[PDB]
Amino acid sequence: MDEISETNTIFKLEGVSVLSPLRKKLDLVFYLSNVDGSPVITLLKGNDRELSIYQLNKNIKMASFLPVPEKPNLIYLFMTYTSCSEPVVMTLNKENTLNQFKNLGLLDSNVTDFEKCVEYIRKQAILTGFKISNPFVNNSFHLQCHRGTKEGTLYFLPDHIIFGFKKPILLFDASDIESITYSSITRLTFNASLVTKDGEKYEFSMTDQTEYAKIDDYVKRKQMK
Repeated sequence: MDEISETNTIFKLEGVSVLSPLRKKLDLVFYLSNVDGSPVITLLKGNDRELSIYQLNKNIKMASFLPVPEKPNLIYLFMTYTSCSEPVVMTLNKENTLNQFKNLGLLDSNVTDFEKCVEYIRKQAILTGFKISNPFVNNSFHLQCHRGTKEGTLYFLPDHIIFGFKKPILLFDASDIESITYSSITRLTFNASLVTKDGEKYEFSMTDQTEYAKIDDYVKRKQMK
């Protein structure tokens, strides 16, 4: 059916490191389908299509750049879609991206700031009919905490909470959080438990106490509305 070419690709980022919904180095391609002339995002090894999303305006539900904690030379692009099914998580290497974009004549060309790469991709998101938030730019916040025995990072976006990235990744809409309640107050940490309107309950443990301030305001504001 579809053929990806130099003449129909909007842009291609080589060798991104995908975590989910599978762990493999792949290529990110935005292109206009020859089949019906509409935008398609796809991930490829060589020329095997590992994953494709279509009608981006309908099917990308949310997309965002999140920081890789402790690793500023990297960033995550995170996306939730119903393709034609877990979230997509990619790690892009900031300097390697800047390079690719330069060799592709997209950046001019001793520009150093990776944020320009981000801006470009976000602009493509727009032409291509969806959007990507970028809420952590140098407020939203994240923190390390545990789910059961395994560490993870919990992200407070403006309209979502993401806990990842070991299986399963979890995504919540602020709308669906009925309440957050605080338990297990030790001398150093405390615990937070979310309950989804749809009954379900999640427990995040060893949140360091210096985080409470933030997590409160967030839950204050989100409930005052």
